[PDB]
Amino acid sequence: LDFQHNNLARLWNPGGPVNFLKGLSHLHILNLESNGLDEIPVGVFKNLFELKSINLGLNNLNKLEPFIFDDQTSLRSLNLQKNLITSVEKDVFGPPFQNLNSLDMRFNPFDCTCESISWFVNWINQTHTNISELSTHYLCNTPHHYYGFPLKLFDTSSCK
RNA sequence: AAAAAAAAAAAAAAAAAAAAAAAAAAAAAAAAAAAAAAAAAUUUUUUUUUUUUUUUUUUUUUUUUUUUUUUUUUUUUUUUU
Repeated sequence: LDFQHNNLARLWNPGGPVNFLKGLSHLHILNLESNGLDEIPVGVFKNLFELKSINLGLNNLNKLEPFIFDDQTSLRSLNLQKNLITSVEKDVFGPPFQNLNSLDMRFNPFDCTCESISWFVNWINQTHTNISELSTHYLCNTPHHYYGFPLKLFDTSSCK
């Protein structure tokens, strides 16, 4: 399934959210790149056990609802590049990161803070997932002290 | 039955000024590409024309030695016409 350039922004709170992807057991790869998505409603990735790849790049996603990815235990490649993601919380990207093979969320305004990327930095340091251009296109945007700094070059020993 | 003033809801149509977006086209600025082309700085091949060194074949010329003939001017001596 591909939904590139289809402006699904407003389709996902007024008038009742659309419960798309209902019972798509055999769905392999879902692609909603550059659809202007702004907010992900809860309970939309359920029952997608056999899903393999997710591509949600070229969008504006900052509100990462907890437990959005629960049945995505078979995810092989997560694409979130060129988005507005600020924090990477464990409860959102946990199950998809259990057996992920490749990851791509470059060109994002990352927040180099203990509340945002500590879990992400620890996972990156403790995984073998293929992340292209990890040291180049993963610079943080805030605060000023950590602005323009590599994501991997962040010490999490002072926050736990 | 009908017409009107203040107070309250409003549904539809015709227009507009804004905000959040999204495809499409057209402009530029950077990373690459495939090429038909262009030089320049390092190797060397083939061919033509010519220089120098060296080894030898043919022809010609000079000199020295040896030798065979056509001519010889001499004959010391020998028998004589």
